[PDB]
Amino acid sequence: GLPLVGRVAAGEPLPAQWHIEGHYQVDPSLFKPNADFLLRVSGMSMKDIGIMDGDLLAVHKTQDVRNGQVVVARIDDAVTVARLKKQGNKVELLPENSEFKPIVVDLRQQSFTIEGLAVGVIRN
Amino acid sequence: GLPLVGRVAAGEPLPAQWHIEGHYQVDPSLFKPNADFLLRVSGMSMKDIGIMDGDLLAVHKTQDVRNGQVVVARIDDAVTVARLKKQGNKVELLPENSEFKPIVVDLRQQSFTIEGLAVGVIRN
Repeated sequence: GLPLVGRVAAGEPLPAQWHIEGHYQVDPSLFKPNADFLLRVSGMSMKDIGIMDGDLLAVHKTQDVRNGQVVVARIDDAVTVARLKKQGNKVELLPENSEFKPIVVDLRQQSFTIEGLAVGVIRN
Repeated sequence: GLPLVGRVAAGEPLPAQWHIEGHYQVDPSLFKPNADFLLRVSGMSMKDIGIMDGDLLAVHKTQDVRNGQVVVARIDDAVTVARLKKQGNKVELLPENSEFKPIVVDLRQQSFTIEGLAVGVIRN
């Protein structure tokens, strides 16, 4: 149905090499854009918009996203989910939780890859 | 497929004549116990546990749910979702948001229906 391929950090980016863990029979269409894969969230950085550690994050595999959206970003194979805010060569990955702080990423100091766009949560 | 039968208030119990509004292709087996139907959440009373306004709440239909669990209950024909705590003929419906107050129900005073157990969330 829809494949689970690993985790993503809702806090300090954790490293991870994704591979199919399981399959959830869920109409990928329920999400807009359609959901391509799932990631087990780990952390409470995004708890204010309802994303909880342990939740499955539905993601649409894309490479272009606009500010204010919420994406799954990888840095040195360390993945994290947060609200984007690119400006010049600097990229801010903002959280949804007061106890946490943003995470600036310099495009000319390190490699930055957008893994996808957050299009919905699943919690069972 | 999973049937959406209407709204549920994550706050003050709201009036709702449940009726099959749609079907979501989502294995009922993904939740434990199996989900029998969905509800549209309305309000922020259960925000502290990730249940946000607009969220689809999975529900297993049963009358017998125990203290501490999140239930879907009906009072004066209006439905709500909250944490359960029943002692004798006094039932408390607790929220998950400091901004809201708990609801008290005296079983000698009125009819009290437990629609089902909340067992999941889908956000799309």
